[PDB]
Parts: sequence; C-alpha cells; structure tokens
Amino acid sequence: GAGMKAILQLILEKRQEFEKLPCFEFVRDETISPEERLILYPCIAAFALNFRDLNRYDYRDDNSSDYYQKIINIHTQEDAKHWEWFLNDLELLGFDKTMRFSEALRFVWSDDLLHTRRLCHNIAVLSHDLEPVMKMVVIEAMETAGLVIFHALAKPGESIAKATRRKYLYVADSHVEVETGHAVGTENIITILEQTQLSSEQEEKAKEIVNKVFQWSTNLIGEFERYVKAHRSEKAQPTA
Amino acid sequence: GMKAILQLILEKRQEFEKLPCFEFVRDETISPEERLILYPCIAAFALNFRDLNRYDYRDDNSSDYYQKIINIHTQEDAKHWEWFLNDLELLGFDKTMRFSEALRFVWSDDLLHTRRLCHNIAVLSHDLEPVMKMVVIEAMETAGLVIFHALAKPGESIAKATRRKYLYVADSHVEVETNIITILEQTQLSSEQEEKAKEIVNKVFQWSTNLIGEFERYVKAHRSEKAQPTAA
Ligand SMILES: N[C@@H](Cc1c[nH]c2c(Br)cc(Br)cc12)C(=O)O
Ligand SMILES: N[C@@H](Cc1c[nH]c2c(Br)cc(Br)cc12)C(=O)O
Ligand SMILES: N[C@@H](Cc1c[nH]c2c(Br)cc(Br)cc12)C(=O)O
Ligand SMILES: [Fe+2]
Ligand SMILES: [Fe+2]
Ligand code: NI
Ligand code: NI
Ligand code: NI
Ligand code: NI
Ligand code: NI
Repeated sequence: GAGMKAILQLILEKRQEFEKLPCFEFVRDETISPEERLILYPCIAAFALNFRDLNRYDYRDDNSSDYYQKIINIHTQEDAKHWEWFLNDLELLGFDKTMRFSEALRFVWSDDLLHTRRLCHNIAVLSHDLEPVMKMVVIEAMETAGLVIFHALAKPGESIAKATRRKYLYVADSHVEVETGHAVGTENIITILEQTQLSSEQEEKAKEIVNKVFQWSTNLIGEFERYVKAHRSEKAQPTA
Repeated sequence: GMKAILQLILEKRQEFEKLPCFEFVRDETISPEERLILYPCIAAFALNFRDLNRYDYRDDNSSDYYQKIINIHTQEDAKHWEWFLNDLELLGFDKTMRFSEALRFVWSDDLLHTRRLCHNIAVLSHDLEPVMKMVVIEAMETAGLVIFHALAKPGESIAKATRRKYLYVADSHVEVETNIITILEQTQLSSEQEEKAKEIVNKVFQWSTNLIGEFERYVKAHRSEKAQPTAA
C-alpha cells in the first residue's frame, strides 16, 4: 500500500537534500578549472574497491531461488565491474602517483577518510540479516546517492575527456547511464519496489535503512569537502 | 561451561599450529629472508585490525564492566599496525610502486580471506554482549599468538644478523600479546552463551585457517620475492 510509497518518497526527499551539499556546488562550479574540481578523486580509492567487495561478497547470493535476490545478483554483477573504471581514470587524471607501499596504505587508512573507508562496512553490517526485498531498499538508497555523486563528477570529467581526447570511464556520463539501467531484459530494482507491499515492521526497518544510507553518504561527502579545502593549490594533471 | 570453551580454544590452537604454512616458517634449512616472503600479505590485514580495535570492538559510549575492560585491551592492540609498517621497511618490502599497484595488491583475489577476516569478525561481533565479545577477542588473540610465535623465529634471526630493532615479527610483540582470559575463567555462561561461544571459536579458527592458506599459496607464487634487509 502507501508503506512502500512513503519509503520511495523518503529516498527522493533525502536525494534532494544530498544534491545541495557544498561539495556538489564546488564540483559543478564551471568558474574553477575541471582539473582543480577533481582534486578529490584519489579519496575514492578508500571506497571503490570496498564497494566491489560489498557487491561480490555481501549483496550477492548465487544459491538463492528468491525472485528478489536473483534480481539483486544480476544488478550487483554489473555494479562490481566499475572499480576498473576508477583505476582507468586514476591514471588519466595523473593521480596514479609512484609512492612507497606504506604511503598508499597510510593514505587509504587515513583518519580523514574514515567515513569513506567504512561506508561499505556499515552497509554490510546493516545488510547481514535483511530479507532480499529489504536488501533492495539498501541498494536503491545507495545507488540514488551514488548517481547524485557521479552526475556531478561527470561535469568536470567530460570537460577533461573532451579537451584531452581521452576516454574517461568512471567520472563520465557513460558510468551514470549504465548505472541508471535502461536496457531490455531484467527490471530495475525501483520497478520491483513500486510493485511491492511493505508490512508495518518492514516500513519502520526501511525508514532506518534510508536514513542511515544517506547519513553515511553525507559523512563521506564531508570528508571529500575537507580534503578539497586542504588541496585547492593542487590539481589533476591529465595529459593529452 | 567456560571450561568447555577454553578447552575448545586449546584444541583449535593445537590443530592450527600444525598447518603447513607454520612448518614452512619454522624450517631453519630455509633462509629467514625466504620464510618472510609472506610478510607483505599482512598489509591486507594489519590496518583493518587497527580499525576493528578502534571502531568495532571499542565502544566509548558504554558504562558496562566487561566493555570497559575490552576498551583498555583495544587501546593496546590498535597500536601494532605501526610495528607492521616499521618491519615492512626493515625487510625491504616498502617498495616504490604506482598507487594502483598498491590497491590491486591489497584487493587481490589471492588475499580475499586475509582482507575479509576483520570484516567477518566485525559482523560476528556487532550484536554480541561484552562477555561474548571477550570470547571473540581471546580466540582471535590465540590464533594471532600461534602466527607471531612462528614469524618471530625468522624475524629475530634477521633482527640479530642485521642489528635492527624489529617490532612486529619479534619477541617483543609476542610478549605484549601474553586480564581477560582471567575473568573468562571466573565468569558464568548460560547454555545460550555456551552454544554461541562454541560457534564464535569455530568461526574465528576457520577464518584464520583460510588466511594462513592464502599466505602459503602466496609464498609458492612468489618464491623469488625474498626479504632484502640490510645491516646497520
Ligand atoms: N557508482 C559507484 C558506486 C557508488 C554507489 N554509492 C556511492 C557512494 Br554513496 C559514494 C561513492 Br564515492 C560511490 C558510490 C562506483 O562504481 O564505484
Ligand atoms: N535503449 C533502450 C532499451 C534498449 C537499449 N538498447 C537497445 C537497443 Br541496442 C535496441 C532496442 Br530495440 C532497445 C534498446 C532505452 O533506454 O530505452
Ligand atoms: N597481533 C596481531 C593481531 C592478530 C590477531 N590475530 C591475528 C591473525 Br588470525 C592473523 C594475523 Br596476520 C594477525 C592477527 C597484530 O598486531 O597485527
Ligand atoms: Fe558505479
Ligand atoms: Fe598484535
Ligand atoms: Ni543495475
Ligand atoms: Ni537504453
Ligand atoms: Ni545486526
Ligand atoms: Ni591484546
Ligand atoms: Ni604477485
């Protein structure tokens, strides 16, 4: 009934708040070079391969006969390939820097990237005892936040891609388009959710999920904002 | 009760000590530089273990008696990652590489069990009462003692041969690892807690065995990548 409807409206409310965070104002500001606006890019290293593992090992259950878990398995197979795109654009942007192994470790495990590093961990802990329909709410919330980020990042990414004549794959419109999903075959999760009735217990759990996902995503964006503030003298060094 | 749990930890420890990786690490006919080929694998574990102690085991919001003891314990164990980074440099494993090669190493499919051990412990632990979290910590510390007892053999050989202070694959680390076993022995367990404690001990030792299997496979895949320490 109007249980699911409330949950999907809560996601749109939270997306509308999330869209207005100062980090996105900065990322969208075409008066600052695109190379300066992507100086947060290396921070995603603490998230992107954790997100691959969340998809491979936490969301996925290859043995499930459950209708909803099978839809999750198809979607998370594709979403788990995007880490290679991250590493592709890391190199194009000049951020694939030579350093000591320990410097890479100290960067990823920085206290200034705690919320970035633990977002997938938090989702796995939230997700551990959820039935597949409730896992679909986690994924839909996480993917809604992710689409806001990549719709913003693709703005300077596409400006650099065009200017350098280089194919960007992660901070790129192609990432946003394949992530959204508009292909013949298996339905989008949002289509399934639109057609599913929530019990009162499921509705309270779904509100908790949506509030947590958006809080943890906001915590991650806060760390990107403080990293940028500490590096405005620095820029991406793409070559043509 | 607790009697049966501490006996099972001893049993599991006895079986763990026998894995082929430990036979290799203890083999003094192999150079200690070759036996520590597995050292860099620990990169996928050691900083995750710092975070497990800081963020998962620790709860600075709680006033319960057991959680207060855990908290103190987690304050010591959260320091050992710096010792890992110290010995990385001394062994010649703090290699200059591309940022992407560091990431591809840690997130290697060949270090999946190593990388996910602390994640697995956090998920196991997140809804346990403090006394049951103590069981997780004691099991995990018992498996860690078997490993560092073994690694400290080739470690201390290199430390003496080079006159450098090793801190992670070293007797000092083993000695600090050896209050919580004490109050576990003087604690009453319901039948519910007893059954959960058995499950915790079996998972911790299964996950640790999976990590040790990856270290063994790594050594065999990288037989030319021996440590390159230097004398002071
Ligand atoms: N589409 C992203 C996944 C994603 C989904 N949600 C995300 C959030 Br919240 C923050 C960051 Br950074 C990334 C994401 C990817 O391919 O890594
Ligand atoms: N692109 C479509 C679904 C779709 C995606 N690719 C398509 C191709 Br190629 C052929 C045909 Br007919 C349909 C499609 C969409 O977004 O509406
Ligand atoms: N004493 C270890 C902690 C430890 C505790 N248990 C461990 C296991 Br199982 C595997 C490995 Br590698 C390490 C540990 C440390 O300080 O990093
Ligand atoms: Fe993606
Ligand atoms: Fe330790
Ligand atoms: Ni999809
Ligand atoms: Ni389409
Ligand atoms: Ni739980
Ligand atoms: Ni300890
Ligand atoms: Ni290798």
